[PDB]
Parts: sequence; structure tokens; C-alpha cells
Amino acid sequence: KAPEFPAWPQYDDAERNGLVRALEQGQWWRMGGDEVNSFEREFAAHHGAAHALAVTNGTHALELALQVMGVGPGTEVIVPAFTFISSSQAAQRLGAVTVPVDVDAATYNLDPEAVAAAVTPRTKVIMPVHMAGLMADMDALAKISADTGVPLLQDAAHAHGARWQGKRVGELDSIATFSFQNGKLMTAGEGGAVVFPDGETEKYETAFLRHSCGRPRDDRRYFHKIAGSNMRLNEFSASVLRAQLARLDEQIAVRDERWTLLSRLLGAIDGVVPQGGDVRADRNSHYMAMFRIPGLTEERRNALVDRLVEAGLPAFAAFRAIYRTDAFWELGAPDESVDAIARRCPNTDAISSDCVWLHHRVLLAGEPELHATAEIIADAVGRA
Amino acid sequence: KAPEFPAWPQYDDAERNGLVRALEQGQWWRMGGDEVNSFEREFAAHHGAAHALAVTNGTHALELALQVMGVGPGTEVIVPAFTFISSSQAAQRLGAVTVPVDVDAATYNLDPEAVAAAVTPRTKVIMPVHMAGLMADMDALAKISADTGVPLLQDAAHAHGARWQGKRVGELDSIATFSFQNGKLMTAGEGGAVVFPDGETEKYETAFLRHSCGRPRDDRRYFHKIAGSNMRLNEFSASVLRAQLARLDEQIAVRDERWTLLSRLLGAIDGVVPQGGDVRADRNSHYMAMFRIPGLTEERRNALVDRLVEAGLPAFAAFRAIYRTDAFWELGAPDESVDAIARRCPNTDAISSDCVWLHHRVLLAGEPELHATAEIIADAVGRA
Ligand SMILES: Cc1ncc(COP(=O)(O)O)c(CNc2cccc(C(=O)O)c2)c1O
Ligand SMILES: Cc1ncc(COP(=O)(O)O)c(CNc2cccc(C(=O)O)c2)c1O
Repeated sequence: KAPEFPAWPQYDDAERNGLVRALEQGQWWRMGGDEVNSFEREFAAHHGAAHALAVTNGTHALELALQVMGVGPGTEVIVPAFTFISSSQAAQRLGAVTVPVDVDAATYNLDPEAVAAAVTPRTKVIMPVHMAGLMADMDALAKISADTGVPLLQDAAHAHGARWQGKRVGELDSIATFSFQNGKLMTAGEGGAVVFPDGETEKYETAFLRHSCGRPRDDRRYFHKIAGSNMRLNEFSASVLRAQLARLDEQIAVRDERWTLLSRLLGAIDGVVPQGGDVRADRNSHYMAMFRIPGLTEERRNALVDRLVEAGLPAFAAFRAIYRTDAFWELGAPDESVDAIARRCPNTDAISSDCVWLHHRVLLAGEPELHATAEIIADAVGRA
Repeated sequence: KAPEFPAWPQYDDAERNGLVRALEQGQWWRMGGDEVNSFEREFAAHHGAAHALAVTNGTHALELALQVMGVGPGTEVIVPAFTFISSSQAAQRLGAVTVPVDVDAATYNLDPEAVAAAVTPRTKVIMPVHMAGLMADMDALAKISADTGVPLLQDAAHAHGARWQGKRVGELDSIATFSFQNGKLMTAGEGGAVVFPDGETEKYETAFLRHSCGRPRDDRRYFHKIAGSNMRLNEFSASVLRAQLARLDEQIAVRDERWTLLSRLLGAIDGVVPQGGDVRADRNSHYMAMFRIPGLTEERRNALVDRLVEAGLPAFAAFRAIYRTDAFWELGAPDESVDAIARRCPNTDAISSDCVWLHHRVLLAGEPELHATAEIIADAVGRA
């Protein structure tokens, strides 16, 4: 029969006790308990960050980080055109213009040359996404950052526990955001965080204020200081996140061994090219096991996904080019046309139609199951 | 010694089992579990609504309801000047102009005449707040609504289980929003909901889409349809909300008996005037036990709060006039000056400085403790 992969999410007594501990504090919001506060320190420490701010979800961690980095009406935000819609939707929500840029053909990370060209006097932030756990070129990006003076924002939703040139997400000198959505590498069904490197304490304080209806942590008289929203995380969610956190490093360790095996097996299938590597990214979190089948239309790629699901695999189409979603064109759209953005985003334009991913739970399975998985793929790709 | 009041929040085995049940579904977001879905139906039914949409918090339920009711740049939203900042902050977040209007001197609900005067060609929504559980004049308001054609949005954060002219919040023909923040009448530490009356299915569908990154519930290929954000509630929070819901009606029943007693005891203190009633509001939820001490400056009212807390009471200053917060003036501010808004908001202007509230947990206590509470108040108000 079909191969079997470990469940996701996973839990055990840590989660069980955590939810009880949160419950029995008798206070369920961060102002009366200690679960969110403790999770923030544990999360930040794990990432080498000066501070962490746990929030309702990864899309709001992006909206908050952008907002304290000055994003707003009149500004532009550069984002990879290949990514989950939240990456641009967040800038759109703040009234800014999202400027989508091409990505690398092999890693699928934001392309540095492409961003250098898209820079403008309106650019307020450049947002690399560490695609499927593989960091983007933070050196090349950091250099464009200095030359232009446009700060970087890492969309680290796929990269919990990732490392670039030995450095943790939070030791790269830029703010970064995470997601704890159900399918993420650690999860409480929903959740997010904003992590602030050493030197960004002010933005951290402002972020706290904007995430709590502009209210000082100790205000009693409703002296709301600035605009914002409520993006507070509850204590129940925080306690489940603290148990997830504790298995993260080792889960990533099993995935790194398993991807080594799968990448090679896949790269052996004619027509099939697994996501590329980058040796400066010393610790790839392995959020997705991604591969292209260059030349496939969307419809053939979609049909192949369906055959893979039918054969017992947790396989998906990969992200749609963000300029090909209606959502993107509803507000803050760039003056270009759709073909004009596609013309300068040829890698996105193809990966949008030919890239497949399997759930990161496959990368926890045994070697036998990865062999069985790649046979299934090899057969199905013959018929695609 | 000081009187003692029942804890808040409260829980028992219902919460315990609920969190386990959520946990052991092994899927923690609404797309894989049934807790949010079930809570939505239970909540809607409880309110007589056609549909309910559970969301991250009450401030986002307001942002979502406004957004599907067309709020945006170029529009105005009328809100009571006396209320929690989220009521205006939500319109501000969508790029609209919040137009604060006066409230009744006795119930502290949005004043109908004051809204009639503030109506404009830009007005897109009028937002009554049911202050401390006491509904606003939904008849007078519904009439202004028809004459102008400006739809109403009920900010029902304080009014879970409330009734106007025998009708439930969701049977009033207008969308309404709730909060499940820690101090609310039912809570999971954080949470919110949008409830949609019969006839508003379209806005419900659009609301679902905007609350999930514009993604159709069944999309697999990232066809994001419209702008929005992520305001999805997690399964853990939903299961705690379903156990809270089940005690609500009876908790409100104990509060209604206790307020009858306290209102009278308080109204007997010279200088002291308890929130007024309204017999068309047949079921007052009793979110706060509120009273004015007309003529007190803020500083005396604040000092009296402190003495009440020192005497063992869970007493607070009441909301600040929203035109007196810096937050309000940061974005979407109305062209008027601060004194110009104060001049047409004389009740808010005074209640902002002279109104005190006690936590609704006091209204669960025994009669002896309410007597002890009103003695404490009577002494302290002598010295204020
Ligand atoms: C790159 C990236 N950035 C930000 C977000 C936002 O996170 P929240 O969901 O916590 O707001 C994400 C989320 N990623 C995500 C979320 C939901 C479904 C799927 C899917 O691939 O089917 C992917 C993401 O993948
Ligand atoms: C009238 C009203 N409207 C909307 C909100 C927003 O709900 P969330 O908090 O779920 O986003 C509220 C919240 N009310 C509230 C929340 C936090 C603290 C205090 C306090 O009085 O000290 C009051 C409120 O009281």
C-alpha cells in the first residue's frame, strides 16, 4: 500500500499539561498570565533575537513589522512575486504599493539583482521570504540595503530555526516575522511573532503599542497613544507553542537527513528538479519539500498533484504568482500591467505553473517511505 | 475584612475537556477541526443570527464588519465619543474618518439626535455601542438609518445575550460584533465574532473571504479573490468559548438581580448616579456596574478609584473621551479641533471625567457583599 508519513501537527503530554497550566492561571490573556510572556523570551532566545512579540498570526506579524518600519500610503514595498499572498497583502492593508520582484530559478528566493532594479525613492522596505526554510541571500540583500538605505524585513514564516552563515534569524540585524499556522514547523493552529534584533528596542516598544490598541502595558486610564489594532496572542495558544518549540531543532535535524535522500532521488527523475540549495544557508528548516517539472503548464502540474494525492502523498501546487491573483489587484496595485510584471518576473512566471511541494511531515518519515514516495513520483511524472 | 467576589474568568471541567477535545482532533485551525465551526453555529443560534463568523478578537470583528459594509478612505463612520478605543480605531485602520458623536447622560449610549446631526454624504456606517450591556436606542437609530440610508453596525462587545424589545442582538436586522477578551461576559482570553442577521448572507461570505487572506474555503491553487487579512480563530480558543457560552444566560440572570440591588444602593448615595436603565432593553447583560459622581474632575474620580481598589473593590475609571486620546488624532482625524468636538459632546466630556465602573464579577456576588460594597463606596465618595 501507499507509504505512510508521521502526523502533523504532533503533540503529547507537554501540550496537555501546557493547556492545563494556562487554564489554571485563571487569566487567559497576556496581561494576567505568563505563558505569552515566557513563550516570547523562549522564542527570542531560540532565534538569538533581542526581543520577540508573539501576535495573533503570521499575516499580522507582517502588518505590524511593516507598520513600525514606516510602511504606509505613499510607500512601496518590494516582495518576491513567488510567495504566500500574506507577504504582499500585508503591505496592501497598510495602504502601500506592493512591488513584486523576480526570484531565483533554483532556490526560489527573492533575486537580489531584480530587487536592485526595482528600488525607488518610494521604497520603504525590502522583504525577502526564506522559501520553504531555505534562507534568501541575506548578504547580497544586506548590501543593497546599505547602498539604498531601504531596510530589510525577513518574512520568516517558513524558517523557524534556520541559519544563514552560522547566524540565527534574529542575528541578521533585521526584524523578522514568523507564522505558527497549523501546517508550520511549530504550531498552535494559529499564531505569529515579530522578532527584533539587537539595536531595535524602540520599534519593539512601538510594535507592542500598535498591537495592543495603542495602549501602554501599564495604562489604567485609556491614554491610547497611537493607532493600531489588537494582535494579542492568548495564553492557551502560547502554552501549546512553548511545547512545540522544544521539539523544533531535532525535527529539523530529521528533515535535513531526509531531504538529502529525497532531493537526490527526485533529481534522478528526468524532468524533475528539486528546490536548489545554498551552502551559506547552513540550516534549512525544510518547511516544504519542493520540486519543479519545468515546461509543465499549470493544468498539467495541477493534474500531477491530483495523481500524487491519489497515490497517498500529501502533495500540493505551489504558490501562485501574486500578480496572477485577483486579490493583488484589488488595492495598492502597481501602475504596470499584468504582462509587464510577468515580463520582469520570468522565474516566478514559470515556477507559478510548474512547482509542486509535499508536506514537511514526509521529511520525518523513514528512508523506505521516501524511496516509495520517489517511485510514485517517478511513475506519475512519466504520465504528466 | 473587605467583601469578596467570585473569580473571573471562571471555568471547570467543561473547559478542561474542551481543550483536550480540541487538542486530540490533531488539527488546530478551523480548516481541519470542528470547534470553530460548531462554536459559530452555537453562537449564532444563541443570538438569533443567520450566521456567525468567529475571529481573532473584537477589534478585528469591527474591522471586518466595517470593511464588508464598505468602510474605507473617503468615508466617515459615526461612533459614540464615549467607548473603548477599538470602536473608532477600527474605522481609522481602514483609512476612514471617525466622527465621534455625543451619548446619553444617563445610559451613556450613542445619542440619536446627535447622530442625526452628524450625518453627512460621506457617512457609510453608524455604530451604536451597547454600553456595559445596556442596548442603545435601536428603534430611534433604526429610524435614522432608513431616513438617511446609512446602515447601522452594532458594537456588541459588552452585550452578549442582550435583548432589545424582546429581540436578540442578531434579530435586529443589523450586523453586530462581539469581543471575547479576558474581562468580557464570556471569554477565552482573546477572541471575537461578527454576527449577521437574516438577509445578509452575501456580506457574511465576503467577510469569510476577507478574514482568510481572501482565499475561498475550498481553494487549493492560491486563487486569492480580494484583499483582507488573517482573522481566523484557533480551535483551542473556540472550544473554551463553547463552554463559556453555556453558562452565559444564567450568569446574566444573577447579575440582573444583583444590579437591581446595587443600582438602588448606589442611587441612595448623595453625589452618586448609577448608569440609567431603559425598559425597551429587556435584557441588559451587565458587562460593567457603572456610576457617575457628577462634578468630579478626572483627578478626583481617579483618586476615588484608587481608594476603592485599596478597599478591596475591582473598580476602574471609565473610558476616556476618544477625542482626548492621542491615538485618535494620529490618522483619519476629523477636521474639527478638540474643543469643537468637545463642545458638541458635553455628556461624553463629563462622563469621561466622572464615571467609575466595577467589574461584572461583583454582580455575581451575594447580597451581603453588595451592601458592604456600597458602604465602602459611600464612605469613599464622602472624601472624594
Ligand atoms: C511565506 C508566508 N508568509 C506569511 C504567511 C502568513 O501566516 P498566517 O497564516 O500565520 O497568517 C504564510 C502562511 N502560509 C500558509 C498559510 C495557510 C495555508 C497555506 C497553504 O500553502 O496552503 C500556506 C506564509 O507561508
Ligand atoms: C465597546 C468595546 N468594543 C470593542 C472592543 C474590542 O475587543 P478586543 O479587546 O476583543 O479587541 C472592546 C474591548 N474592551 C476592553 C478590552 C481591554 C481592556 C478594557 C478595559 O476597560 O480595561 C476593555 C470594547 O469594550
